[PDB]
This record gives sequence, C-alpha cells and structure tokens, in this order.
Amino acid sequence: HMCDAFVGTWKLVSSENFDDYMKEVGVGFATRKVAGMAKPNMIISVNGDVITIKSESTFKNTEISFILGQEFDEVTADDRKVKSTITLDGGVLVHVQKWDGKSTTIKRKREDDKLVVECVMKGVTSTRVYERA
Ligand SMILES: CC(C)(C)c1cc(C(C)(C)C)c(O)c([C@@](O)(C(=O)O)C(F)(F)F)c1
Repeated sequence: HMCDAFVGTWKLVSSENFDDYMKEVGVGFATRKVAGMAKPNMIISVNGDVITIKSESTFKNTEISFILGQEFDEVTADDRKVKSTITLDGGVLVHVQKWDGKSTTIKRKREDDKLVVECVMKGVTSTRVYERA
C-alpha cells in the first residue's frame, strides 16, 4: 500500500515557473517552447515493489519503472542521460537526477485532491499541479 494515494491517472491543470526551471536545467529553446506547451497526463501504478510513472503528452511519451531507494539510469524528455533515485520521505516521492556534476530534484505530493509536482534546480522552483483525470 506504498503509494496508494498516488496511483491513478492525473492531468496537468496549472504550471508556474516551468520555463525558468527548464532554463536552469539547460533545456534548449525549441524544446522549452514545445515542452512548455504540453498538457501531460501522469499515470502512476504499483505492482509489488515496482512503481511505474508514465508521462504522456503531445511532446513525448515517457515511462520509468523503479524500486524505492534503488538507482536507475533514465533518459529524460529533453534527452539528458541521468542517474536517478526515487525515495519516499514523509509521504512525498522525492526524485533526484544526477548528470554532468549537476543535480535536480522533483517532488510529488498529494495535497487535497491534487498531485503537486515541485521541480527544483539550484534556486529555481517550478510548481505543477495535476488533478485526477
Ligand atoms: C510533460 C513534459 C514532457 C513537459 C515534462 C518535461 C520535463 C523535463 C523536460 C524533463 C523538465 C519534466 O520534468 C516534466 C515534469 O517534471 C512535470 O510535469 O513537472 C514531470 F516529470 F513531472 F512530468 C514534464
């Protein structure tokens, strides 16, 4: 029953500061413009110890599967090759991506009927709000 409140299909309903987050990460102009326009769904499922997170949009369809605390290699939607570890910290899914001596953290949390995603790169934070589809 790890992660029960995250499981389901979620749709993006608001975004703040996402372009600036992407700039800080190093995403190029054209990808920022097209990715920033995306209205993704996020589909989260659990089977045993394996969590799967899919992101589906007109820009890209991506999927990660992982076990909490166990590092994995990820190719991000902007084509970074990163080493990722996802843990549960006080009910928050904390996703750390490492590449080229850099690091970014993406947190997913349940707040009321929303799934709130906070993306941090150095001092820049983007907040993305999803609701059930
Ligand atoms: C949906 C899409 C492809 C625009 C997208 C692209 C990225 C980048 C480019 C890797 C920064 C990203 O981080 C996120 C996400 O962080 C968000 O919604 O905030 C995630 F992962 F939660 F879906 C979405």
